[PDB]
Amino acid sequence: EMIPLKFFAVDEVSCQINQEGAPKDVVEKVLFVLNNVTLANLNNKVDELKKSLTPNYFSWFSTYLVTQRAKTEPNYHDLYSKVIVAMGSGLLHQFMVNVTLRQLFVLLSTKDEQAIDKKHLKNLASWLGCITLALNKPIKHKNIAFREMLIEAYKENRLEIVVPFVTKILQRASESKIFKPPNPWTVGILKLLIELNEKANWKLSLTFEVEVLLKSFNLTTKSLKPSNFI
Repeated sequence: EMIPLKFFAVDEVSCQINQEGAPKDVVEKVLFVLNNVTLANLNNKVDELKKSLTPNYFSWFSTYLVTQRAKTEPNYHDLYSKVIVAMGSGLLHQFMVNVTLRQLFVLLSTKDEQAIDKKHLKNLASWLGCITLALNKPIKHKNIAFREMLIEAYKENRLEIVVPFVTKILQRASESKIFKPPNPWTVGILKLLIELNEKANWKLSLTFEVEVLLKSFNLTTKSLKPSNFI
């Protein structure tokens, strides 16, 4: 059972290259790379990956990496993001973001909050930030309207789902370059989170998530003024 998400939308990937499932020998080679890649051997490993993972397998690889690895292996987010960067394909990156958005959509749209694995949610949110904001690439307003999503979640009593999704994404702006405060978009979201902290009468763990986020930017609650949307 699902609920509508007014302020979250997934677009289709534009692609002229026919997509196929990877054959057993390609899967074997790809898994070998993923299981043995380190910061030290990254460049050579990506060279090896390119010989096997041709563009007709980009959708397969994105679905695989996001659903089988990124969703459950937060310690490898930085490394996997570096692999995607090294591959040098905009199309691959688009598929990676697309699958991530679709997976996030399913979780955020699940009506029963007890049926949402909170760690999977936080992992996918952090991963999204890793392959967008942390690479100085935006998350488009047409896909996620963050301020509207937060205000709607307040109205619909969904902050326990939406807040950690927002904070785990936004923390990835902390070393960005483009998206660190005083970036007004980033700061705007922080100001609304501070307002909600004051007004929502929410669970302690949400206060914790906001505190952790502010700290990542070397900011405190006292350093910002709350918005007044609520």
